This record gives sequence, C-alpha cells and structure tokens, in this order.
Amino acid sequence: KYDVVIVGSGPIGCTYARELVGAGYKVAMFDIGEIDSGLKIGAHKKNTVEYQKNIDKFVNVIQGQLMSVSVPVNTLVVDTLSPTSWQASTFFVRNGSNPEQDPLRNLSGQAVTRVVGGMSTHWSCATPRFDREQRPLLVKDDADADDAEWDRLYTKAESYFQTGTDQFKESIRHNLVLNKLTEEYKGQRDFQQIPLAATRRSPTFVEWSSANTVFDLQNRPNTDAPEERFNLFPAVACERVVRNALNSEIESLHIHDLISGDRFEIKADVYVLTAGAVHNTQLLVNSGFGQLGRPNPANPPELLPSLGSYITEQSLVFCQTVMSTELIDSVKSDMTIRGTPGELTYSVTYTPGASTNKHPDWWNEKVKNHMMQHQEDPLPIPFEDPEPQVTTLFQPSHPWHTQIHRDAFSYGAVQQSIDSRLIVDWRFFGRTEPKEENKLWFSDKITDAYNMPQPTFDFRFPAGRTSKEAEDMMTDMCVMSAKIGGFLPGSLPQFMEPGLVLHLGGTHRMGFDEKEDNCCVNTDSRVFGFKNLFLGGCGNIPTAYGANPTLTAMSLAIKSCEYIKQNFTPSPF
Amino acid sequence: KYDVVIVGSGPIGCTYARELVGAGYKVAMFDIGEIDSGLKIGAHKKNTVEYQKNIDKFVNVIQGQLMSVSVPVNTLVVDTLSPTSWQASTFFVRNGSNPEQDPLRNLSGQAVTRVVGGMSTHWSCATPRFDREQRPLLVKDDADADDAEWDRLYTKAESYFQTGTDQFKESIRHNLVLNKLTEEYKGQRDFQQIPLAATRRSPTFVEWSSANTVFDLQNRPNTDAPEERFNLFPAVACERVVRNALNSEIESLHIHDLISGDRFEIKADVYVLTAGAVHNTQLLVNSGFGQLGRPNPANPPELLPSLGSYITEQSLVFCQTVMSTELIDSVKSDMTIRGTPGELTYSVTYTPGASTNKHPDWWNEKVKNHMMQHQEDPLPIPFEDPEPQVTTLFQPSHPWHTQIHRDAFSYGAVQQSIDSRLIVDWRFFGRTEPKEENKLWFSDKITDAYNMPQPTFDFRFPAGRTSKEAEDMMTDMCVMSAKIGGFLPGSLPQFMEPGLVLHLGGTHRMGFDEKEDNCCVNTDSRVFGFKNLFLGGCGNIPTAYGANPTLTAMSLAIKSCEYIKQNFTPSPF
Amino acid sequence: VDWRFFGRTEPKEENKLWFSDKITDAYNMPQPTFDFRFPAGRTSKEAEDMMTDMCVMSAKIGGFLPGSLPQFMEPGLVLHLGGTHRMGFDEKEDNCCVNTDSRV
Amino acid sequence: NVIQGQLMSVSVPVNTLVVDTLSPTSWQASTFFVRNGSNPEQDPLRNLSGQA
Ligand SMILES: *Cc1cc2c(cc1C)nc1c(=O)[nH]c(=O)nc-1n2C[C@H](O)[C@H](O)[C@H](O)COP(=O)(O)OP(=O)(O)OC[C@H]1O[C@@H](n2cnc3c(N)ncnc32)[C@H](O)[C@@H]1O
Ligand SMILES: *Cc1cc2c(cc1C)nc1c(=O)[nH]c(=O)nc-1n2C[C@H](O)[C@H](O)[C@H](O)COP(=O)(O)OP(=O)(O)OC[C@H]1O[C@@H](n2cnc3c(N)ncnc32)[C@H](O)[C@@H]1O
Repeated sequence: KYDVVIVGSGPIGCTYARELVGAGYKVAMFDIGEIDSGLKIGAHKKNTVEYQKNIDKFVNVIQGQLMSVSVPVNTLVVDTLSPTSWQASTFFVRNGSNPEQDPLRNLSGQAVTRVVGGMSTHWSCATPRFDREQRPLLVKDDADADDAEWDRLYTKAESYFQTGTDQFKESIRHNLVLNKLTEEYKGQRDFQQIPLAATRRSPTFVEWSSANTVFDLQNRPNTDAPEERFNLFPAVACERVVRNALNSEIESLHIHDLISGDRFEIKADVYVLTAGAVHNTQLLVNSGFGQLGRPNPANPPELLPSLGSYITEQSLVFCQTVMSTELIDSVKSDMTIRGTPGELTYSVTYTPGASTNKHPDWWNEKVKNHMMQHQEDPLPIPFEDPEPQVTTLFQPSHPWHTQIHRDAFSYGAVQQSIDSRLIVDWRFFGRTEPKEENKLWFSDKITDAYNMPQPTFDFRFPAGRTSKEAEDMMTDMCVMSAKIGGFLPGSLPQFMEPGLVLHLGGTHRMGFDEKEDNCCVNTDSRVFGFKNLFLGGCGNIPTAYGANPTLTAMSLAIKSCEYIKQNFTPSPF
Repeated sequence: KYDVVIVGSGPIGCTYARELVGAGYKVAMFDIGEIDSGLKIGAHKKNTVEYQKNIDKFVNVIQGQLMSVSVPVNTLVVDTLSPTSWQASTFFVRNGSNPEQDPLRNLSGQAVTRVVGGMSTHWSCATPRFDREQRPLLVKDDADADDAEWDRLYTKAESYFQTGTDQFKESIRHNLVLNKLTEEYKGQRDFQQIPLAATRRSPTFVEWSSANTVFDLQNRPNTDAPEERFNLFPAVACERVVRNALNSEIESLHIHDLISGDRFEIKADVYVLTAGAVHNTQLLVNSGFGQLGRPNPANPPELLPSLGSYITEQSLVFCQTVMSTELIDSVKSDMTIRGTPGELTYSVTYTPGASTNKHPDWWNEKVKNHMMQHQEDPLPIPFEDPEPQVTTLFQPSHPWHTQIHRDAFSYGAVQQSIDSRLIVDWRFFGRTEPKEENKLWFSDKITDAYNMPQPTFDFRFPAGRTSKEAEDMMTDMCVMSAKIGGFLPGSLPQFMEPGLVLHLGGTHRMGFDEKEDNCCVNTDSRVFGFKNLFLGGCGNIPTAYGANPTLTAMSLAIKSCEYIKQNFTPSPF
Repeated sequence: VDWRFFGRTEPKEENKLWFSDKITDAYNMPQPTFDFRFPAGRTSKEAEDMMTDMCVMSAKIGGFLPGSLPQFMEPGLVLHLGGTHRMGFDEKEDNCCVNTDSRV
Repeated sequence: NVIQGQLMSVSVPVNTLVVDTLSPTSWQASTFFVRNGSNPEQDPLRNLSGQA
C-alpha cells in the first residue's frame, strides 16, 4: 500500500516524484529498466570525463538504448547464398518484425529506452519554451492569464532541469556563428544560445542535466531526507491498471518483477503513468481504455475514444557545414602577424583594449596563444574550444525550431578527414497538425519482447500546412546554413527517417472537454472519469509543435501535481 | 598510507584485490574511469533484461567504450567542398591523430576501455586454458611439475570467474553444430563447449561474469566484511611510480584526481599495476623504465630494456554462415507430420523413448511445440533457443583457437534479412611469434587525451611461422565452416584489422632471467630489481598464444599474490 | 527530375595545366598535371549562391530524391574546361595564345 | 556505362588509402609508391580530379 505510484523513472516521472515525495507522500516508482548510470541514479551517461574527452563515442551509447518501436517484415532479396544453405520461399516473420505494420505508413525511426532515468540518460538537453502558437491553452478566453500560468510553470520547470542560456558564452565557434547569423538577418530574426539543461563545471566539462537532476532517485527515508518516503523498483514491468466497475477509479496496478518472474498487484491512492508517449498508451490499451487491435470504427471504444489518435511527430531536416574561409579568417582579424609559422622569429600579437579590435581581449588571448603554441596548426580556433549551441526559435514567419550546433547523436559513420573545429550541425524541426487518422495502435495477436500488445503505427505527414511547411523548412535550412559555409560531404541536406527525432506527442492528448476537444486527460492531466489516474509526458501535448517538448511536458506535470496535493492527503509517517 | 595499491579495476586488478583484501591488507585501488555499470560495481553491462532481450544492441555498448590507441594522420581526399568553405592545403594533424604513427605498421584495431571493471564490463567471457605449446614455463626442466602448478592456478582462476562448460547444453542450435563437427572430424579433432565465465539463471538469462564476479568492489570495512579494508577511487589517473635512487623500490604513486584537478602522491608498501597491456607500459615508461620516444638503439635504456618490445597480437579471421538445409531438416528428423501447416488437422508428433529417435525427448518436445504453436514459421528451431558456443581448442596440427558461436561484438551493420536462428559466427585466432622489432613506444612530444605520452605501434605479423599459420588458419575456417553451411553475404571470410581482436600480449613480458629471457618481470610478476613493484595482465605473457589470454593472466596474478602474502605483512587493523 | 547548375569561373594566371618533363602518359607523352583551385572572390561566392538557388528553385517542383542530395560534383567532372590556349586581340595585353581568327 | 567506358581520367594522384586487412602472407607495401598509372606530380588537393 502506497499513497502514490509512478510508472516510469524518466524526468516526467521524476517531476512527480520530486513534487510528491517533497509534499510528504508515501511514493513508489517502478521502472521496467534497470539502474545502469553509475552511482548517481538516473543521471546523464555523457557526464564522465572519458565521454567529454571522446564525445564522438557517445553516439554508440545512444544507439545502444534505442529499441525500435515497430519494424516491418523484411523483404530484402539475398540471392547469393550458397546452394547448400537453408533458403526462404517467402518473406516470413523473422527477427521480431511486426507483421501488422505497413512499411509505407510507419514511424520507422521511433524507438524507446528502458533504463532508469529513461531517455534523459542520453538526451541533448535542449529545453525551449513554446510560444502561444505551439502550446495548448491552460486558460480559455484570457490570453494574458494563460501566458502567466505558463510563465509560472515553465519557470519552475527550468529550475528543476537547471536550464540556462550562457553555458557556452565563452566559445569562439559558438559566438562566430551566433554573431554572423544575427548580422545576416538583421532585424528579421533573433538568435540566441539554445536553452540547455546543463551546468558548466569547467572549461572542458559540462554537467548535463537529467532525471537525476530533477530528483535524485535515492530511496527514502534517508539522512539528508529523514521524513520523506520513496522507493524505486527497477526491473519491474507494469502491465495493467485495474478499473472499478464504475470506470471512476483505479483499484490496482498489476506488475511483473522481471528478475524473479513473479507477478504482483500494487495498491495506491494515486496512480501516475509516465512511461513515455508509446508505453503509456500501451499500458492503457492493455487495461481496457481505447481499443485493442486494428482500428475498427464500427466498434467504438467504451472509454477514451481519442486514445492513440491525433498523434503528432515532427519532420526533421539535417545537414552539416564546413565553416567558410571568410569566417575562419575573421577569428584572427585583430592579430598582427610577423614572420612565418615555425620559426623562432614568428610572432602573433594583438593590442589589448585597442578601439579598433573587433573581438574582446579574452577571445584574442586565446587565439594568440593557440597560434603561437601550435605553429603547425593552420586554424586560429583553440583545440578545446566548446561547440556552438545556437537557435532561432519558432516564429509564425518561420514556424520551425532550429538548432545550429554539435549533437552527440550524429546520423552516420563520422568524418575524420575534415577538422572538427570547422563542422556545424543543422537541425530544423517542423510542427505536425494533429489528425484523427494518424494513429498508434496495439495488435491483439502480436506481442513485443515483454509480452505486451505489439505497437503499430499508421502515420503520414498530413497534406496541407504540415507538408508545405516541411519543405519550406528544408529550404530555409539550405538558405540559412549557406551563410556559415558549404555542406559537408556525407551530410548533405535531407529529411531524417520519420520518428528518429523522438518527439512523438498527442498519444493521450490533453484538453478541456473529452468530446469537444477529442482528448484523454484534462488540464490537470487527469484521465477523464477517473478520480485517481494521471498521465504525464509528451503524449499529453495536443498541439502542433516544432520545439523540443520535454520542458513543456514537465510544466504540465507540475500543474498536475498541484491538483494532487490539493485533493489527496498524504498518509501519516 | 596503504599496505597495497592497485592501479586499475579490471578483472586482473580485482584478482589482486580479492586475494589481498581477503588476506587482510589495507588496500586502495584507483581507476582512471568511473563507476557506470549499475549498483553492482564493475559488473557486466550485458546483464540487464533489456540487453538479453535485444542482444543485437550490445554491439553499441562495446563500441561506445573502445577508444582507439593510435590513429594515424588522415589522408582522405575531400574535393567536393563548396568553394566558400575553409579547405586544407595539407594533411595536417587533425582530430587527435598521432603524427608518429606509420599507418602501414600499426595495430589500427587496438583500443582501450576506461571504466570501472575495465574491459570485463563488455567482454565475451571465453576462458580457455593454454596447452603447453602456448604457455610460459613456471618451472624449468620439470614438465609434469610445471603442468601441476598451472593446473592448480587455472583451477582457482576458474573459480574466481565462475568458468563452466555446460551453460549452453540445452541449446538445439549449439548441439546441432557441435554434433555435426564431431561427426565430420571423427577421431582427428575434438569439439566442446567454449569454457565461459558465466552462470545461467534461466532459460532466457545468463549472468555473464566480470570483474565484479572476482571481487565485488564495495568499500570495506562493511557488514558482510567487517574486518577487511578496501577503498576504490574512480576518476583517478595514475601517472608515475617513483623509483628510489637505487632502483630497488618504489616510494610513491603519483596521481591526478580528474574531478578536482588536483594532483597527489600516494604511499604504499606494495604497488601493483594492472592498467592493461598498453597502459601499464605507458605508466612505466612515464616513470623512467624503458625508453621514452622513438626507439633509438644507440641509447640503451637504463632499466627494463625489453619493455615495449616483443609484443604479440593475434591474427583474427572471421565469417558468418547460414545453416545448411540438411542440418535444419535434421532438427525435425524424429517428427511425423500430417496435414499442412495452418489447418486445424495439422499434426507434428514424435514417439518419446522410441529406440530409433536420433534426439532426446527434451529436444523433440521443444521442436514439436514450436512447430504446432507457430505454424506460420518455416523452421523447427524455437525462437528462444540459445546461441551456439562451440570450440576446438588449439593443437599442434591446428595451432589456432576457434570459436563457433554468436558474439555480441559483430563487425558490421547487422542483417535482418536472414533469420537469426540460421546464423553462426566463425572466429579463428592465430598465435604470434614474439619479436624484438615489434614494439609499442611512447612519444616524447605527442600526448594523449590525459596528457600522457602518446602510444605508437611499430608492428607487422612476423614472416615465418606466424604468416604461414595465419593463412593456413583462414583456409581451415573456410574448410570447416562449409561443413555447417555457406557464408552469409556481407560476412565473407576475412582478416580483421590488426588488434581489433584485443588480445595484445608481451608488452611487459615475464621470464626467469631479465637478460637471458629478454623480459621485464619474473614468475612472481615482480619487476626485476624492485622489491615492491608488481605487474598484472596480458602484457606479462611472453609466448605466442592463440587462445583468449585473460584466464592465463589471472592465473599469473594468483601466483603473484602468493608471493606478496609470503613476503609482506599486513598492517594491524 | 535532375537539377544541374553550372557556375562561371574567373580566369587566373595561377590556375594552370602543365606537363611533366619526367612522367609520361599512356601514349608516352608528357603527363598532364593540374594546379587548380576555384578562385576566391566572385567565383566562390557565386558558386555557393548557385547551390542555394538550386535548393530554392528545385523545391518548387518537389523534394530531393534520397541518394541524390544537393552537392558539388568533383572538380572537372563537368568537362567544360576552357582557357588552356586562350584567345584575345593582343598576346601580351590580353595574356593569350591565339587571335580572333584562332591563329597562333 | 557507355560514357564511363570512354572517360579516361587526366591526372590521378598517388593513392594513399590504407589496406591493413591483407593476409600476412600477401606482399604488402612499405610506402605509398607510384602504382597503377598515378601521376606523382599531382597534388591531390589542387587537382581537377573529375577531368577526363
Ligand atoms: C534519445 C534522445 C531523446 C531526446 C534528445 C535526443 C536523443 C538522442 N534530445 C532532447 C532535447 O534536446 N530535448 C527535448 O526536449 N527532448 C530530447 N529528447 C527527448 C527526451 O529524452 C524525452 O522527451 C523525455 O525523456 C521524455 O520523458 P518521460 O519521463 O516522459 O519518458 P522517458 O524518458 O521515455 O521514460 C519513461 C520510462 O518509463 C519506462 N517504462 C516504459 N514502459 C514501462 C512499463 N511498462 N513499466 C514500467 N516502466 C516502463 C522506461 O524504461 C523509462 O525509463
Ligand atoms: C572488449 C573485449 C574484450 C574481450 C573480449 C571481447 C571484447 C569485445 N572477449 C574476451 C574473451 O572472450 N576472453 C578473453 O580472455 N578476453 C576477452 N576480452 C579481453 C578482456 O576484456 C581483457 O583481456 C581483460 O579485461 C584484461 O584485464 P585487465 O584487468 O588486465 O585490463 P582492463 O580490463 O583493460 O582494465 C585495466 C583498467 O585500468 C584502467 N586504467 C588504464 N590506465 C590507467 C591509469 N593510468 N590510471 C588508473 N587506471 C587506469 C582502466 O580504466 C581499466 O578499467
């Protein structure tokens, strides 16, 4: 018996933990995955000395924990087997593929992560706010009020994640890019640092935020928390919440301890599902909400008819550039140079404080030192100079999010031929109109690796605005990236596979009114009809958004937690 | 002040910990890497429910922690940059390459792993014994005595690692392969299960051994060890051991706490280096043993002249096969089949205990169940059937180690087209003659990511036996693999990049006599001349070996630990 | 649909085709050798504005075909090499080889 | 294929690609010497590699 139970230990789950363990509830949290992030439970895997000295290698950590959601049956022809080897007569169901999935209407790139801390153990930590156009209303007919509430919620969310916008302010590459872009779009667009959940510790080490940052996930009571009550149970698959006959309350959470193989049931007053956009929906449909199986409109669901419909995922375009000759020369524009590199008479000098210096003394000092200490190196940028982290946020005239940066998650065998200091990544993210015909559904025959109903997508980017904007987005990336340099061969401008972007939303969408707004949960994230069932995550977001959704989902959880504290009484300790 | 200090937390380091913490020494161990394996410190990363349900993904975990030792300057031509982008006039030193390294005499595949538990957090857990031909002598002129000692040492080593040979005995694929090979080579070669440091927990879960298995790496005293004394310090780079003027004893270990940036010195009575074959040699050469810089025979080292010479690494050949039609039909040879799959009259039956049954009832039952429960599936092998794990050990008439199996570390984007149940991996490993001209050396100008002398290889597989055997090895793999099925397209027979195999040996080699045997340490693994300095690891092994070296290195550490216990007195507690 | 945009290149003295006095080609003639880079200045700016134009204009007709993404081709693949024996009125003033009748 | 069959490259620089998975028994280069009709005079970084 707990006061509250949480399914999932991602940062949205941890938002609920932090709020509710702190309010004095007896909390239990289960995760289907295991603790594997070192002694700080649920922390960012990027935060080791070894990874920030070899950041190129972290792509492999991310790849190692992205398990594809739905993989269609494979139809590749292999006709150079030896005559003696067993050979197929058909393309039969092999290697865990999903025979329900149409390869041409899939989110082939969608994947899930089963570890403690969830995807926040590997994420890129960008946490922009949504402007009105991207955000669901929290207050009808009172825009300035709706604005205040979101400002209040986001401000707390930024606290929990330790969101900041100046962690890269000392980077020559970052400023080089930022300044050129501002200059080029003078009074048509604004550029700034990407808001990032991150704390710099030194010039060569950044403590990337994660679930741990939100809530440290240590069992309580403990010494630094002697009146709080929290237990985390890793390696527990949660399978069904049990409805009462009235469909007014949840009575139990049914679980599978993966290590012993035993199943149990768990009672709480308050049930919170934060298993992610896909696995929330799976858990619910496994529990009698929505509809199991291939959509059949001639049998409507009894509960939550909009569950798994109106799903959104963002179009992503990508390239990388090599920094222009012009920009590179500009780095060292303040330097007077005498002699020829490599002789003892060679000299690179600047005049501090000189009025006609285009850069600050700190920048000049770095450049001078690098050029004198490394006279074999043909570039003015210091070896350890931190990466760019630039954005122009979504606007109506440019309704896409942009990151102009360096991401651990590169999409191909990485280059060694071109100097890393010249390379900038470009990622533009489009907003997707939510549509009823775009669905995530669960097979009533096929099951996944945990013996749950197999997830299946039926998705295409909507015709209309979504398609036009995506193409205008691609074109924008081409136009804007040219200002900084030419495309890097092998990273030419391209749309990424659908869902690789991992910003799936709308799978258990929020709204004021279940029928009128075609939704699943209300603005307290409570499941309509149910007193004690709450959903947290990107699944909640009902709007077409381009920016990274996590901070938004977090803000919604905070408001959800206000409701719980005002409506349920913690047990005595 | 400690009684003993150990550098490195790999399983060889942990062998020293286990022996010495258990003998009652005050032990400290430092690792340059960090704890990141979940709550069991130093354990196998493969031991999560999620990885053994998605084993294909573990390749990414291994890749994420293999940092290449020496990467030559890159000379690839990129001539499709945009005219505007900064373009090189030369192939200058970019992206951490090593300008000292000749690309044509490198071990390009050699890599290191900096995490707590070392490479044992990701290794494949094969732990064969070496036969006399592969093993260094521990006793001169008394072969039967030398045999007994090694039998004694290996038997303990197998205990520590939990080595077993029956963990896969229930696998249809494993037995299918094993039995065919035995049959084919009848009375010319013997096949058995690869000895593996592993404990099966269930039919779908194997607890893979690691450093943790050897020693749990928890700080002591603690409740289950209240009179023992051990501390582990992660994120500490050890840089130099300090010699006394006499070169008879080590006086301190010099360290760098990576998290605070501060340097300290550490006193112990006994210093143990187990940082791996490369990083032991680096630590030593950084400390005035051997020779820093490009080999210069006209300036001999003062100490340990053979340090970094005579290095061995094994030739590795690889392919994968698709199981023959014949073998696949044999699986179901005992089945009577009526009707046609997919109708309710279809029937697969066998007669238990029937004299003419070629397989045991358990095998038949599995096959019958699979064929009746999955009538859409064209193969008689059950979905969860464990992988093959077969070997014929090195002999004189076949002087190579062989693994006929399924390895998490596949060498290419993996297939989805061919059913996984049909696929077997083939890895044959050759022995390399140790030669003086084959060297690992450290630059006196270039430094690595931890500001230590940059490692550089000068290696070629020796002409003579080594080259002939390697080619006869390749041919053997072709001949033997054909017995089981044809090559899988995309995994055709090939030599792997030198050192990818990660069995590097001989870098601080063991022998009776420093000059006569051209070696660094004696049979107690003590550095010649030095009372209190010991080396552990594959670096010690002075012979040409084909089998996987870790259990051998462990046995040597055990004997090293006998010496220490008989020669140094633990402090009072 | 294929999209090919072709830029103009400023002629420069330092951009040269020359022939080895030691190395010979398959017909035992002096081996051809290039010393070429696209000129800084207008040539480089125009080439990049050209790439951008192709992106902007091609979008009007449809999205890029995967495997044929926008890219600069290897120098000279285009096979429009010019200026190697260039024409002009006056040999010294116009730095040239042949006159307007193409006579040397 | 007809076009490719009649375009002979004008100047091909000496090749520097590393092949380190030869069998130990096979003849192996110690240098990137002039092979297969390459032109040692040509700087790979200032070429018209596509000219034919
Ligand atoms: C992978 C990734 C994600 C990512 C990113 C780049 C990459 C490479 N960049 C980010 C960006 O810069 N910022 C942005 O806002 N998001 C970014 N993302 C996405 C981010 O990681 C996710 O949006 C965020 O993690 C969502 O958080 P939430 O807490 O909602 O979900 P979760 O992290 O997926 O964790 C859910 C967990 O629950 C578990 N689970 C799943 N099913 C069950 C069941 N049945 N029972 C018990 N537990 C369950 C998981 O194992 C998991 O930990
Ligand atoms: C990666 C791998 C290795 C492997 C294998 C397959 C793969 C993919 N398969 C194995 C096989 O089946 N069996 C076989 O016997 N070996 C197999 N291997 C090899 C195995 O992992 C290694 O042989 C074994 O781990 C060697 O153990 P040892 O304890 O000698 O070395 P280590 O694991 O590399 O750990 C050394 C550590 O010390 C650290 N370090 C390095 N430098 C320093 C300094 N300067 N200061 C402090 N610490 C240092 C490391 O971080 C490390 O943990």
